[PDB]
Order: sequence, then C-alpha cells, then structure tokens
Amino acid sequence: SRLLIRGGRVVNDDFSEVADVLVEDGVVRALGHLRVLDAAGKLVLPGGIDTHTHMQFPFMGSRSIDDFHQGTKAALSGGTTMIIDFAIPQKGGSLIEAFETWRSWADPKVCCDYSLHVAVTWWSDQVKEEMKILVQDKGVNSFKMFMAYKDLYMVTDLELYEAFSRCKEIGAIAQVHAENGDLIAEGAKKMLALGITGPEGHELCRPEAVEAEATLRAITIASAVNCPLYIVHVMSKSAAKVIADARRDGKVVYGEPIAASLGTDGTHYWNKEWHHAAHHVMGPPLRPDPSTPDFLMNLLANDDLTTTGTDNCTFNTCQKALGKDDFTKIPNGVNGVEDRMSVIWEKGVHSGKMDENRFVAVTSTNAAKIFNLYPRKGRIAVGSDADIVIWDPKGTRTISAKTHHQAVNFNIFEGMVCHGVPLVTISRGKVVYEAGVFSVTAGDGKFIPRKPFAEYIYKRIKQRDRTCTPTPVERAPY
Amino acid sequence: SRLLIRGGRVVNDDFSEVADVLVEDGVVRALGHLRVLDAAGKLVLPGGIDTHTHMQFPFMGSRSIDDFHQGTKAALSGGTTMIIDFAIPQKGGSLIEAFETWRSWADPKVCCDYSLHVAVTWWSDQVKEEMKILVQDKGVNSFKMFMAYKDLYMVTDLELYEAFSRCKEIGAIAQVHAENGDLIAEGAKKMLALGITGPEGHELCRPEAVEAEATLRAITIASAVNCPLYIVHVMSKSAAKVIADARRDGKVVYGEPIAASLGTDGTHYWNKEWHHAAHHVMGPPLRPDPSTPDFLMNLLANDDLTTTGTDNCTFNTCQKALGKDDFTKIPNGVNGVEDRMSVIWEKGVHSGKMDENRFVAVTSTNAAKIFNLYPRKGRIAVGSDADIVIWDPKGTRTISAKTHHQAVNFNIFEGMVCHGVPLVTISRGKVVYEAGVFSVTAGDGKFIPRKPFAEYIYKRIKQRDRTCTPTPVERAPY
Amino acid sequence: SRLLIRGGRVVNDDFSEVADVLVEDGVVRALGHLRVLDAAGKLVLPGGIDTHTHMQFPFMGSRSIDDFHQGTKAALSGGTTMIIDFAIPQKGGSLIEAFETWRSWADPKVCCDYSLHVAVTWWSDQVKEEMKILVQDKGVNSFKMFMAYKDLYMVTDLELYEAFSRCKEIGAIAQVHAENGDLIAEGAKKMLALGITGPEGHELCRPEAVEAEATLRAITIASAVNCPLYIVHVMSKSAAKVIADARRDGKVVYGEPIAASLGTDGTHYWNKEWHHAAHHVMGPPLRPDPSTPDFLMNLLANDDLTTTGTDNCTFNTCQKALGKDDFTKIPNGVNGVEDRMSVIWEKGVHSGKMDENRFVAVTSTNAAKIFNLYPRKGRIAVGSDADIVIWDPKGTRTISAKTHHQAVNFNIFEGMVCHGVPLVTISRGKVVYEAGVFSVTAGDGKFIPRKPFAEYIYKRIKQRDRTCTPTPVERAPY
Amino acid sequence: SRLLIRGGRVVNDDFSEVADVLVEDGVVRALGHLRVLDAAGKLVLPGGIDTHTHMQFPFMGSRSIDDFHQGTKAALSGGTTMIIDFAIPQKGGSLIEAFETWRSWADPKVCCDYSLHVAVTWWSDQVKEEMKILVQDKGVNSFKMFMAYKDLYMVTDLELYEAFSRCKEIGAIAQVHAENGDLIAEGAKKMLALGITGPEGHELCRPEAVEAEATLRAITIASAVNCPLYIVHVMSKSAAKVIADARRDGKVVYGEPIAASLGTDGTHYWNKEWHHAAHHVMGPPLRPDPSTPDFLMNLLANDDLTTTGTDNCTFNTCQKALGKDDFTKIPNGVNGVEDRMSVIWEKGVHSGKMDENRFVAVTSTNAAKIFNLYPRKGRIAVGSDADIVIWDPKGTRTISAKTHHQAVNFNIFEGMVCHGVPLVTISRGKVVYEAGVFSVTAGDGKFIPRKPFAEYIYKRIKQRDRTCTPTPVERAPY
Ligand SMILES: [Cl-]
Ligand SMILES: [Cl-]
Ligand SMILES: [Cl-]
Ligand SMILES: [Cl-]
Ligand SMILES: [Zn+2]
Ligand SMILES: [Zn+2]
Ligand SMILES: [Zn+2]
Ligand SMILES: [Zn+2]
Ligand SMILES: [Zn+2]
Ligand SMILES: [Zn+2]
Ligand SMILES: [Zn+2]
Ligand SMILES: [Zn+2]
Repeated sequence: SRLLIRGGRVVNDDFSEVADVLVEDGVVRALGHLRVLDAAGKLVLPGGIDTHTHMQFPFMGSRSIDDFHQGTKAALSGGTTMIIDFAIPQKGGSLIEAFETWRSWADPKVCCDYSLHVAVTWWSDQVKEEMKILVQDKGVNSFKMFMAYKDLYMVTDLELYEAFSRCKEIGAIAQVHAENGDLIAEGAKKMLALGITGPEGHELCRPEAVEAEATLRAITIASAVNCPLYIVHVMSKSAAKVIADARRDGKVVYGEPIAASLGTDGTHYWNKEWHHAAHHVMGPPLRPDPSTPDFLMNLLANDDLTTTGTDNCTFNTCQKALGKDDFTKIPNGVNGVEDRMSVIWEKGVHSGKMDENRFVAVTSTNAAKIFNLYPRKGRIAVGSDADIVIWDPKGTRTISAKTHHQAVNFNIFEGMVCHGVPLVTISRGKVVYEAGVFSVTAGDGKFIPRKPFAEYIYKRIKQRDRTCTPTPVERAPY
Repeated sequence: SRLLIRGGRVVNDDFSEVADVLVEDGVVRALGHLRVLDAAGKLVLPGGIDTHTHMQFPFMGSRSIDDFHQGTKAALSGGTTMIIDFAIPQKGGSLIEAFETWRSWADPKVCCDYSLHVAVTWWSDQVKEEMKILVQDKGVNSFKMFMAYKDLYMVTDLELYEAFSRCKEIGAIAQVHAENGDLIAEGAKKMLALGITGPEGHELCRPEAVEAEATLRAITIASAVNCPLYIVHVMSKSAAKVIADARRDGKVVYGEPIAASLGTDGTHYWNKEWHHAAHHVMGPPLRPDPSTPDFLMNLLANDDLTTTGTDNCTFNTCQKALGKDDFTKIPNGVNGVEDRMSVIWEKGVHSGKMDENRFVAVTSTNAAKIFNLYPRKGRIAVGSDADIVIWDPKGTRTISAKTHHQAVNFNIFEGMVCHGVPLVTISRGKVVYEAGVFSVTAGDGKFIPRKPFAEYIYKRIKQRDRTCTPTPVERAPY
Repeated sequence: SRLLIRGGRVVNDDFSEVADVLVEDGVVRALGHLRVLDAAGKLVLPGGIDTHTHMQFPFMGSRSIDDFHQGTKAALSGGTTMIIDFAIPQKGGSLIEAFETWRSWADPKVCCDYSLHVAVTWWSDQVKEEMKILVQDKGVNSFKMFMAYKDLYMVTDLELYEAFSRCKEIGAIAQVHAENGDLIAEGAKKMLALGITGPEGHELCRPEAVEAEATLRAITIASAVNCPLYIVHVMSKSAAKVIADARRDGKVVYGEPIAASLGTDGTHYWNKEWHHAAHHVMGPPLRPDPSTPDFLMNLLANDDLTTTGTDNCTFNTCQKALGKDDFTKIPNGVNGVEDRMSVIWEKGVHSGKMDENRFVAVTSTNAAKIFNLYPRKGRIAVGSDADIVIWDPKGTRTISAKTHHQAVNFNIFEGMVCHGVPLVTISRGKVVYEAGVFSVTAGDGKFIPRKPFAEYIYKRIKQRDRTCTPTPVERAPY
Repeated sequence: SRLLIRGGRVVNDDFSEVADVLVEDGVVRALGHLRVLDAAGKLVLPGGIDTHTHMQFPFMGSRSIDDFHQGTKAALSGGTTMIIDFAIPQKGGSLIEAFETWRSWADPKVCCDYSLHVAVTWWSDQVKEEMKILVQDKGVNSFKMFMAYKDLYMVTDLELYEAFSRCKEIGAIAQVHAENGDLIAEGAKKMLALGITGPEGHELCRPEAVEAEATLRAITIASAVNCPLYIVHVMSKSAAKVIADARRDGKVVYGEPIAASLGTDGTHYWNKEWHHAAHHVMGPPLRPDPSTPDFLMNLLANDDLTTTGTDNCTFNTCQKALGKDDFTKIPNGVNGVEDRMSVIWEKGVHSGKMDENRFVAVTSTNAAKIFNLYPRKGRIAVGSDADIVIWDPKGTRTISAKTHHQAVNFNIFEGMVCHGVPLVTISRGKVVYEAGVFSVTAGDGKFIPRKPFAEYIYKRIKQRDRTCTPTPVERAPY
C-alpha cells in the first residue's frame, strides 16, 4: 500500500538530487530529504516507456510468441513499466474494430500500464471518420501509416497527404514506417531471381537509400500539410541524417531509434548459420555498417533523435524457419522490450555519450511529452504515477536468451555485458520485480487513454497556421 | 569555304593556348602557331551546346513564340551553336510519331546544328519497344520522364523504375523533371482556395522541399536499377545539395542548372506588376532566396553540377495573360537561349568562381561527353566540327528585350551588364553571326544523331553490373 | 512582502499549465489551482537570464554608458531579471583583483540579481592558482579566453590547451571568443591600406571563415583535453554550423547566439550614414547575409544552439565617433539587454519556430543549468527564487531608442514591432517594473555565487575520464 | 629509337579510343588508326605522376632505404614514370642549398623523370628571397609548409600567412601538412605518461579532429590571402570532408590522398605484433575507421579530392625498431611508390567507382595541370613526352614484400590481389620495364623544371584580385 524509497538519488530528465520517494495508492505523494526500500548509492528513475511493441501479432504466417502477459512481464524485468502497442487492421478492415480486438487481447493479460497506436492501413471517408472517434472516445492520439509493405499496408503519397491532414484536424501525431514499398518489392524479385534466398537478401533488397528516400518524402508531405511527424524504428545513418537536418531546418519531426539499431548491426545477416541471420530480420533491416550503433546513439544524446522503442516482435527459431528458402516468407521482428534500458545505459550512458538525465528523457520522458502522458509518466514528482525503477549503474549484467524473461528462444544482444541493472521495478505503486522474482498477476496493468493536441508538438504547429499561411500580393488586374 | 582564325587564344575544357584555327568544309583541319579573321587578344571557344530548349511548343493553351528558326537565330547571336530540344508526345501518343513531327518542324527551320531528347510520358510494352527503335534507328540516347505535371506527363515510381531499366538496357541516359506532382496539385488547390491567384502562388505551392524530395527519389530509383541519371533545370539550393551529395556517395547522376537559376531569382514573383511576375513562371519555379544564383554557380564551378541549359520556352506578355486570374493557367517557361553564355561568363568567370576552361566544359564540353557528341563538338581540335565563337572577355554588353534577337517581348535578365561578348559565331564552318548581322538561311542547321552507351557515363555503370552484383552466402540448409 | 499571481498560465522549460503563484520573502512558496496581480490570459515565465553583458566597461578609449544601475534597470524593463557580466583583467593584471573591482562597481548599483564570468587574458602559474581561488571562495564556475584581440587579450593554442585543462581540474566551464586574432590584425592592415576606413572594413577584414576556423579550433583543443566548452556571441551560419556538427559528433560544446545576431544583420555596415554603420560594430561582426537571423533562430529552436546573451556593450554616437577615420578605433559593442526577450519572442515564438517552453529554456533555463543556477533560477517552482515576468503574447510593442530604458542613444532593433510585452517584472519577490514605471532602488540586486562541476555539463565529462581513457595493447617486446 | 604501340586502346583523362602510338626520340610523334609492341586488348595510359615521395631522407635518426635509384626503379615496375620529391632544409638552413643537395642525390641515380617541391621550414627575409630564385632560376612552383612537427618544421599562423602571400606573388602553389603541431606534442606526452609506448599511441595522440582542424585553418589562411592551396597526404574522412566543402564554397584548394589511405586503414596499429603496427606509422596516421578507403576513393572519383601521391618514405623493420619503447622515436613513413597504380585500379576502377579516364586524371593528368606539366606529361598526344604504360585491366597481381621491387622488407598492401598489371613501362620513349625485367641505367631519368603561374590554378586567382578586392562606401565625413 505504502512505499518509501530511502536514500536514493532521484533522477529526472531535467535534474537529479538525493531525495526520498513516498508512494501511496499508485501515486508519488511526497518528495524530500508500510515497506521501506534501501536505495542508498542507487538511482531512482521513472519507469521506461517503450513506444513501439507488437505483442502476439498475427503478421506473416503466424503470431509472435511474446504476448501481452509475458511481453509485459519481460518489460518489467528490464525496467520498462509501460508499452505502447499497435492496433493493426487489414485493408478494408475497421480501425475501431482492430482497437477493440487489441484491447481484449491486452486488458486481461498486461502486467504493466499500456496504451495503443492505431494503424491507418487504407483510406476512405469511413477511415477518416473512425480516426475522429478513436481520438474523442477511445483515447488515441497517434496513427501509423505505411510506406512499405505493398499490397498489405502500403499507402500512396496522396493517401499520406490525406492521412496527415486528418491527423492535424483531430490533434493526433502521424507515425510513418519510412521505406519505399515499390523498391522493396522489385528488389526482392531481383534477389530471388539471382538465387539469394537467405536473410542477406532481405537487407540487400532494401539498402538504406530506400529508407532515407521515404523518410524525406514523409517529412516533405508532412511539412506541406503542417502535420507533426514521428518516424518509427530508425535503422540507418542516412535516415537519421535526414531527420536531423529536417529538424535543423525547423520541421516538426521526431525520430525513434530502437534497441536493435543502438545495440547491434546488420553484419549478422551474413552469418554462416541460417537461424542466426534470420533472427535479425526486420523492417527496415539492421545495417551492415558497424559504426551505425555509435552514430545513432550520438544523435540520440544530442536530441537529433528523441524517443526510444524496440519494435519487439519476437518469433521462435522454428517460427522464423517459415522462410528458410525464401527471405520474404521470414516473419519480421526482433527482441528488445526487456533489454532496451540496459543496452542504452551501456552503449549511451556508461560510454560517456549522454547524462543519466538524458537517458531518462530518452527512455521515458520524451515519449510522455509526445504522446501526451507528461507529467503523469516519465517523471518522479508529486502527483505522477508511481512507475519507478531502482537502478544500479555500478553493477553489471550479461544478456542471454538462456537467462532473459522473454518468450523468444534467441537474443540479438546475446553475450552483451551491460552496466545498469534494475534491482526493483515498481508498477502502479506496487513492487512487481525484485532480484529475478515477480510480484505481478495478469491484468494488473491498465490501459491509459491519451488526449489530442499534445502541447509539446502542437503549440508550434498551431502558430504556423496563424502566421505561416501566405497572403496574396495586392495588384491591379492586368 | 576556308576560314583562318588568326592570333586568337584557343580555349578548350582542359587547356588553352595561343594558336591559329584552319577551318575547311565545316571541320577544323589544322591547329598551330579564303577569309582571315583577326582574333588577336580574343578567345576562340567551342560553340555552346544548350542541352534544354522547347522551341514552338504547344504546351498549355498555346505554342511558344520562339520557333526553330528564330530560336536558333537567337542562339547563334549569343554564342550557342547547338540546341537539344524535346520531342513530347501526349499520354497514349506514339514516341516515334512525336520524334518525326518534331523533326519536320525543325529540319527546314533550324539555323544551327541540333538533336532531340524524347519524353517518356506514359508506360507500356509499346513505349518499351519504341524506345529501342529511337536509339538504333533515329539516333536518340536520352529520354525525359516527368515526376511533375499530374494527368499530363506524370509517371509513378514503378513506371520510373521501369523507364530507367529500359534506358539502361538500350544504352540511353535517363532525364527527369524532379518535382512531386501529387504535392504540386494539392498545393495549387490550397493557394487558389486561399485566393492567391497571382504568380506568387506558383512558387508558394511548390517550395524547394518538393523539388528536393523528387530529386532524391529519382536518384534512389536510378541507383537501385544502376541507370545513369540526369536532372534537368535544377532551380534550388536544396535540390542541388542532394545531387552534390549523391555524386559524393558515388551515384551516377548529373545536374543541369539553367541560365534562369544562375542569373536571376524568384523574388520577382512578388513584383507589383502582374506581367513582370508572370514572365518568371516556370517548373520548377525560380527561388525567393537571393543567394541561389551564387550557390548554384559555385557548385557548377566545382563540378557538383556539370552541364547548362536554358529551358527556353518563351511566351509573349499577352500569351502569358491566359492565367491572369489563375496561376495554373499561365504558360510556363522563360527566356535564356541567347543570353546563357554571357550570363554565365559574367556571373561565373568574371566573378572569379571558374576558369575560362571550366566555362567551356560547362557550356559545351560536358554536354558533348554526356550525350555522346565528344569530341565532334565541345572541342576545337583536328577533326571536330567547326562550331566556333570568337569571344571578347574585356568588352561589356547589356541584355535588353529591346535589343535581343529572341521573339519574346520580355527578358528576365533585363538590364544585366555582362562581360563576354560574341563578336563572331561560326556554325558548320560558316560565319553566321558578326557584329549584329546574320549570315544564315533557314534549314542550314542539321540534325546530328547520337549513339548509345556514352563511355563518359556508361563505362562505370557496366563495371557495376560485373562487380556490384551481390552473390549468395554459402550455407547449409536449415 | 507577499505576492499572489492569479489566473495566469505558468510556463516552464518542460511544461506549462494554468496555476497560481504564491511568492513570499523572495521565494515561490506555493503553486496550485498582501498584493494580488490579475494574470488571466497572460503568461507567467521565469525571469530572463542574460549570459553576456559588459556594463560600464573601459574597453578601447572609453567606457560603455550603460552602467550596472541603468543597465539592470533596462534589463528589468525588458523581462530580464539576471545578468552575468565579465570581469576583464589586463595582461599581467590579477584575476581576483579584477573580480573584486567589478564587484564594487556592481554591488551598490545593480537592480536585479547578477553573477560574474572571469576572463583569462594571460597565462602563468599565478593565473593557474587564481582560477582555483575564484571557484572555491568567490563562486565562479566560468572563464572566458580570447582567440581574438591580438596584444590585448589573445592567447595561443598552447595557452588555450592549458587554460582548458585548468577549467577541467577545478570544475569550471570554458568560454571562448572564437575569432582568429592573427587574421583580424593582418586583415585590418589590408583594409586601411586599401583606404576602407569605414565600418564596412570591420566586417570585411573578419569574414565568417575566420570566426568558423577559431570555433572549430576551440572545439578541437577542448575535445582533446575533455573540457566542456561554451562559445560566446555566435554571429555566423558557418560558426553555428560547426557547433551543431560538433555536438552531433558528441563534443561537449554549447553555443550562445545573441539578440543582435537573431534580430538584425550586417548589411547595416554598408549604410550611407556613418553613425548607423558604426552603431553595429562588434566582435564578431554582424553578417551581411540577410538569412542569418532565420538560420540562427532555427538551430536555437532545435537546441543546436542552447543559450542566449546580448553582449550588451553600448556606446553613444559621439563615443563611437572615436573611430570616424579608422574602423579599428571604433568602440565595439551593441545594445540588447532590454530587447532580448521581445526580439526572441517575435522572431522565434510568434514565427512558429519554437514553443513558449523552448523560449523559457532559451532565455533562462539552459543558462541556469550550464552555470549551475538551476532550479534556483530559470524555473517557477516551490523553492525557486521569485524572478518572474507576467508576459502578454497577444499585445505588440515597438522598439525605439526614443522609448527604451537603455542609456545608449541608438537601437539596432529600431522600428521593430515585437509581440510579447512584459507587463510586470518581479525581482527577488518584489514588483520592480509595471507598465513603464520602476519600483527599484540601487543595490537591491545581489551577487549570487555559483558552484563548480555543474552536473548538466560535467556528469558526462567525468564518465569520459573513466571509460574513454585509452589503454595499452599487450605485446611482447620486440 | 622508334616505338610503335599497335592495336592498343589509348586512354586519356578526357577520352579513350583505339589508336596506334608512334614514339620517336622520347616524344609521341603520331597517333592514328624499329620495335613494334602488340597492345591488342590492352590499355595505353600516360605514365603515373607520383606527387609525393621522400627518397633517401635523413628524417628522425636515420635515412629511408628506398633511394632515388631503387625508388624510381620500383616506381617504373608499378607504372609510375615520374616522381616529385621534397627538398627539406633544417630550421636556419638555406632553401637553395637543400634544393642543390637533393639534386646531386637524385640526378645520377634517378631512372625516371622527376622534379622537386621545396619546403619552407622557417621564415625570414632570406627565405622570402630564396623562394623567388627557386621559381625564376631553378624551376620550382611549389612550396611545402608544416603545421605539424613542433621544433622541427612547424610554423605559426602568421608565418603561414606570410608564406602563402609569397607563394602568391611569385606564382607558386602552397602545399601544407595539415596537423596541429601543438596538440600532437601535448598528446604524445599524455600517451607516454599513460604508458602507451606502442604504435597505437601514435594514432591516439593525433585523432582526425587534429588533422581536420589544421586543414580548415590552412584553407582559411589561404583564402584570406587568395593563395592556391594543396593539402598533402589526406588521411581522414573529416579532413577530406573539409576540403570537399571548401571547394564547394569556391575556395581554391586541392586534396592529395595517398595510396596508403586508399588501400589500407589504421586498425593495423592495434596488431598484436609490434613490427606490423610500426610499419604503418606515418603523419597523419592511418585511420582506425575501416570505411575510410571507401570514402576517400569516392570523393577522389567525384573530384572532391583530385591528385594522388604515396608519401613513400620506407624504413626497414630494424630501422623502425628505433622507437620500440617510444612511439615518437619510430621513423615515420610507409611504402606506396610501386603499388599506387594497381591499388587505385583495384579499389577505384574495378570497383566501379570511377572510369579508366578518371583513373588517368587521378594518377597523372591532374598532377600535371596543377604543377604546370600539362600537356607535356599526363597525356598521350602529339608533342607530349613518351611516358607510357601498357596496362592489362583483365589480369590480376598479388602485392607482396617478397615479390615487389622496393628496398623495404615490408608492404602495407601485403596479400592484396589487384586487377590492372603494368606489362610494359616506357620512360623517355625507351622501354624500361617489361614482364619483371628492367632495361634502365642510373641517371637515365632527368630533372624537369616547372614554370610559375599554372593556368589551371592561377587564372581564377588572378581574376579575384581584379574583382573581389573590396572598395570603400562613399560617405560624408561625420
Ligand atoms: Cl518468467
Ligand atoms: Cl533578328
Ligand atoms: Cl528610466
Ligand atoms: Cl630489382
Ligand atoms: Zn514498422
Ligand atoms: Zn513496428
Ligand atoms: Zn521540365
Ligand atoms: Zn523543360
Ligand atoms: Zn567577446
Ligand atoms: Zn563580450
Ligand atoms: Zn607530410
Ligand atoms: Zn611527406
């Protein structure tokens, strides 16, 4: 019922100090200098917000083995107290129907708080209306549109134009999967026609130019409509370089690198054992440039990239095996939900690239601001939800598929020694993870709704309507 | 019959020296230290090759007043001895039919040598075949595809993919008009709905982001197919910046800035008199950034941009007036064919940005190499065609619509004082322009055919097939 | 004694909400939803922190007319409640002596809170020691070194190396004036030898390449020593572009653009009236590129540049006249202290480039974090000092030397219409400015000391010692 | 006496065609379609010009084992028919004396034609005068200045300013070794104080930021004086990126990457065997970024970098051993003179990055133009010197220290399989290398003098004096 985190160092996005945290009924009630936790010499961080998960997802052939129960269980064991999953309807399928379906899958299963993005996979007047209802009635402020996945989720530039316009009118952010779907389709034919059936052909048919082209296109469509943009799972230096320069030019665009692209690379597609390479297959692919994790982390520290996801969409080895003779038939997706925090602490904080405060912003706070959850989440303050992690920076931890809490039998961070270990995870004011032991039950986590027009992204969009709308030049008629 | 240019300084792309030029039967027969021309203290340059003209073109509502006779007459008066015009078929129209039509318009009219680009305005198996015939039988090695002009010339990314693939197979270069046609259409609705009916709305509906987006897309499609790319009338810093970085990354792409974007800007769209602003309307628009001419010239000097055109598509004031209440109904196109050389000499050579040798490369030689006309044109050497200009760098010249030789009653370089005056223009070994006086008759100029697989662009494309084609990773079956 | 700001919208760096502010004994004591101020429909912002002023400074020939009383009076009338001035010793002069001198000038005069940077104008073991005392005993955490001003303040690269090393050891940030002092000296000879004695020669002898070169050098020296860097009065796109890319590469460097370079340009050096041009003379100069204010503001909004100063160093027209026949004899410095906030609100917030929250960070909060004043200043929170401005974004205001509160008889923002008017300025919990009327007395403002090792800049520097220190490669002896 | 190269494909910088070469008395006398050489299916290229060698150089402790006889013998065996070595005087030593000394070492030894750069290692009025004599009387048009090597060759920014000014007045190009000598000295102390005595400390004390900083500085000093700049042995992406952008901005600067930085990297400094790492030690160091050779080659193909050297300064294993316990005492320098052509053909031409024509420009022609040797060298034309290589692109060749013709017992390209084999090398119209066999004697090669004001670099510098010199703004006296 009551928690007292004592002698710990409370670390937020803006500031850190030595203070004590009094938690009551799921909320931080006090800060200042029946259970007491000794956090001396340790860090008291807001719980991680993973902005990108795909739990139990019927994708291509099958569903991902990490479901909303085990996936959140694994999230909590890693320091992440909130996931934002995607409600994906089929072409011609209802958006509200997909949202309700995804809720019934998650509500009784989830162990930590969660919310939902909704994908606009096709376009009509019916989609246009369903978007407004999801914002007003269901608590949705984000919509994902696909530039990749031809004949599955892909939309044209006109449909991107329309979808962004609608996002603007109803106060939602636009999310885009930036890859040229026409090039990935024609490229995949070429690779198979050349006899490259392995996972290396997956990356080879989608070089980073394809990712970067679509990224700039998304940015250009969004800028022409004055709609705030969010670029999901940024994988390449080129795509990141585009987002960085766009923001430099004053475009309202935000980049989300994932654990995968910050912790490992795409050289693993060329690995001699098929299963190793197949377990790295996702969209966009991991890049065969070993200096990518370094570059992506650098921009993230500098706020050129701002939020962090995992794109967690895990498949077993035998599940991945569905594309053993055809790389297009491999279920796309990798692990990340559990290890995100540690991977970023090790590769980002311990490496000297960013503060502990930047780490908080990058794993929690920036997500809260963008998806309108601040300061309810992403902050340890009076009134905020008690999603708290007691973090030991000094201690080490080895990532292994034999020791992790994910359902997948493979880890892309296998063997990685990470500084920063979550000793205690607190979700909704209740200790749910402590030294390998869970204190959670299914359905304890709750869906939390989000309001439109997030000030962090929309306040400067609204001014642009007022003052960047052009006016005619007064002339005499010819 | 015989010409002896004496005491002149012969300036090529690579080298310049004091030498005498002996011309016989239209060909330079000798170089070394019945008519003799005193070129002492003056420059002997290869005649300009304008890579981009649209003479007597039935565009939107009407035809351009500069036809193949007056347009070439004006070209010769400015130092340009060759034009490469565009054969534009309508959607559903035959390419060979358009080529033959454009030939019958030009052949009896042209005063200087010429050739033709052919536009791929739609896509089928019939277009696919007609492209091969134009290369084998008609002497065409270049095809223009449109990313702009929706419902008129626009093609999709798949059609760009296919059109580039065909250009590669038959040994032709791909030309692209890089502007997002979907954005220009939706943008134009917005401007008129806001009541901006003047020429300023033409630029406002197509900001340089739109040009730059399509440029990168073209480059990305071309790079994925391994097809050499040529970007016509580059207008913006952003689009030029994309081409520069693409070439830096090793992409086979060439940029063609035009006289308009090197000599003037787009601030003139905001001019108080409608006709002034309307006479600057073209696609892409001139940019409202006064530092554009400086930036474009800089890259041109550095070979980031390589060739020069004019996009000469001139309309009278009353012709332009067709869009007096609707900027979309204004015939697009500006002057340039005559003034190109002087504008570039003044803004490029006299300003200290480039050599006289770079000027030759940039107005003649680079065009020859790309369109397979080197060393027949773009060079003063034994065997080369006698397209020669005696050029005075020291003397000045004022550009005015009241004194020029173009049919258009307006000049976008009006009032510009230019160093570099063409004293004598020699076409096909015959003096055709001398101190304001013409010595030409209609049909004197001749169509010159071009062969496929230009070594300058294709030799390194052919190697990429051989060594950049990926190979499978030898693995045991799972 | 007690202030109650009611119905206002409290705007911080991270967040804004409708709340009431209870101020008691100079400190914000409460927040939540004998004098009451109606702030309905208005903004409640933390008072501006100007990071760069030079009040009553005996520079070149004379002293600046804006002294610590009138200068702070003017600061408060503009929304700035704190100034950080510079204690400049002469070559061979004591640093502690200059600090004490500058304190005795300011303490009885200042109307708002203040602190001091100290300049390292020469190097020895005595300077090395005096730096440690200023940090331990005097509350200094910042030192300015000069790359410009030969034979006056300039230090060599070795001395920059040593000065940065000392800043690191004692926990202070290094400030640098980035301009090549050797080039500015040789350049100034050339201009006068050419007969350019006017203010245009001041800019012409120091093109932005000179500023950019020194900026990169400073960054390189600082990076090699692992010392946090601060670049004062950034004036050019090139210098800003260097800082932006440096931070992108993970260098600990911060950029401070000034009101002058955000509100006006350097085209004014070419103005027909001498006094106009002379009143724009400073180091580095304002740039003759009209698009500079736009570019600098853009990066500032994006956090590529982070803090804001004014370099306020104002001279009367007749004072500036000392260099009427020799631009080197013109007292360098321009106005800014009063107008900073409004200039940035108009050019930055109202233009749609940044949030109101970003504006707070950029005029106050980021300064606090860097110079270790957060959250005591730059934030409206329980415990923070009551430096508060009631700000009207809707209302307008014209800047004029005839209506401003600065001692200088000239304003470089003359005629600028600015949105964002300070209705009420609160300093140390006391209303000191209200609708043109002052409620302050001399010496009311107080010097506030700063502690070393500011977590915002040093926490990631300290990690780099631990993990970026190289180790030998274990080898057998040859 | 007479050579007839038959059925070969003559490849120049601008053009290639099937033709026959008639060589008489050391000069190409004819081109068109007692010894005849069958060059069918092979390439006829101009002989390589290596712009950077240091034969038999008393550097640090000893002299390099490759002397002017064996070094040129090795050059010819690789396809290089000309070397341009450096005459390095000591501080206080005469420049003309060093030039004459270097001539007496080379004249009786050299097997191929050569010329000399002269280093300005110190500055006075005596150096100032000696520079003019070397240009007028000795045939020197290039001077190397050092930003690195403190207390040995280093000069200050003022001395760089003066040295560039003199280069301009006498019509010579300025060469600079761009590395911050103050940082390399302080860095080297730090590494040894940390106990890093191996070759890895050589690179670690000079990260590429140091190289890049000095490069930009050199460019800035040169641009302020209007003196043409040449940057020797470019090693890093950063330094190359600076040169590329400088040229893009219109600065007259040329970059010279070397065989070492195009063929290998600096990861070899971390090799477990000391001798391996020591044999890679040079200034600036090879970079620990494996993607460097790729990036440098890319820019070279694009003309961002233009010429090619080797910095050939070879030491035996036991010679290098002088710094076995102190990396500062290792004789700096690596091999390259022989393998340059093949390394560049393999990594540049065969890889599809550049043409065969670009290869000619990059190994020969561009050097000729810059150092005023065109078209006498770098071109196969009537009148040009018969420095010719019959080149087989189809055939392969393995580089090994056991099979090469250099005196050094180590090769940094060891094991590299290279396409492009020199079958026949012709020097001064005489076959000197054929299938492993030499037909040369010592002193056969001859020193060839160079004239000042090379049109390729100076024609646009001279215009800048005329039109970029600022003029006063006409004003009334205040
Ligand atoms: Cl478990
Ligand atoms: Cl006429
Ligand atoms: Cl007053
Ligand atoms: Cl031998
Ligand atoms: Zn996705
Ligand atoms: Zn996803
Ligand atoms: Zn066009
Ligand atoms: Zn056109
Ligand atoms: Zn300063
Ligand atoms: Zn200052
Ligand atoms: Zn060197
Ligand atoms: Zn050298």
